[PDB]
Amino acid sequence: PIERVDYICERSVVVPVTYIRSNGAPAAAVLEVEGKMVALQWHGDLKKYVAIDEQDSYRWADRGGQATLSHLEADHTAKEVTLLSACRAD
Amino acid sequence: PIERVDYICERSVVVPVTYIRSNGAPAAAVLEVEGKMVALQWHGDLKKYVAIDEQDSYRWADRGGQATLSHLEADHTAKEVTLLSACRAD
Amino acid sequence: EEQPPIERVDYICERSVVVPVTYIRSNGAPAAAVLEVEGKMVALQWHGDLKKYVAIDEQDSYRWADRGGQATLSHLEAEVTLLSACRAD
Amino acid sequence: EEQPPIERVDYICERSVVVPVTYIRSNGAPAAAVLEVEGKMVALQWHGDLKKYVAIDEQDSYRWADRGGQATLSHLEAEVTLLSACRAD
Repeated sequence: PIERVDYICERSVVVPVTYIRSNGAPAAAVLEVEGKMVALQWHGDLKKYVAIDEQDSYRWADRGGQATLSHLEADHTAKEVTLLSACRAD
Repeated sequence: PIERVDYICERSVVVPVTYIRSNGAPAAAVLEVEGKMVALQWHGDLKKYVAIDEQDSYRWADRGGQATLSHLEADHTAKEVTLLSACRAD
Repeated sequence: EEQPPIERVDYICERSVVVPVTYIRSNGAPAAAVLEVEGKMVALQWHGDLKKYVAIDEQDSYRWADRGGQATLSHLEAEVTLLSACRAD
Repeated sequence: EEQPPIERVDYICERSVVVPVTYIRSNGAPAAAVLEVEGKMVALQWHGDLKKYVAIDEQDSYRWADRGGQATLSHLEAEVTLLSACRAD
């Protein structure tokens, strides 16, 4: 139910991740990115994790061994920005 | 079920924590300490969290608003060392 | 004994990213900067002709420029702007 | 233009704690060190009489000494050893 995975991304950036699963499904992920501890909740309909802090809305997708960090700024006019697109589990 | 709490400890050390609960009980905690991401599992009998990595066995107790970071070295002769004893939720 | 001026500055950037910086000056001129960015300690040397700091490691070539309190973090594999709205706190 | 030598050294300590260090030297002598410890960027000035580095912030007074490849991180509120088994990797 708790798993530590390190990802190596573009520019050799290392993203440490903790995954928390519950009863056969993803539940939460905790990341350390951009100097922050980022807690995210699994959204099954979106097939990705979304930050619990709506004012600092990182998203994390780990799919088929490739993971992506993105972020949506708080203002409703903002568009989602991809921050790391070449992360792979070490 | 997912909560971010920052602790301020001795020497003004800041320990970021994510708590993960499941069905009314503690389940996991993720800490950033000593430059590491540390994932810990709740042990109800011990009333504390214990690192999932037996080779780097941090322990975390958050009790009555006071939290304590300790660590047990891998060798069986080691004794538990208290690393931070004056942590309080910010 | 020599005491090059050492200054800590924290920058707050877009997404409220905090970039801690130590500046080390020597005899009235910039000399070095140390940043914590993307989970890394990055040491940089001042390049006066370029008017910016360049990572000492050519294999991980961050650049850092501060002009009028606004700073930019960029990176060159072999230049991409990583943070463009850093402001001295 | 002046180029004080800049060196990155990583120390591996007890509990496998990694302390990243940047050393900045000036004209053949130690001058400054920048550490990342306990989640902080800590800038320190060399004190030749004490043969160690002392934090520039007196309110958070870390000290760092490296002698023969073995280093100690300590701290003085107003001295506690925090890491005593650091070794240059």
